[PDB]
Amino acid sequence: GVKSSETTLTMFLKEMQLKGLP
Repeated sequence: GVKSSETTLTMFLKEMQLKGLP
């Protein structure tokens, strides 16, 4: 995206992925 549609995306996925990796 263009940060305004990519940064927040990576931020939300970061949490979900961290809480759904094991």
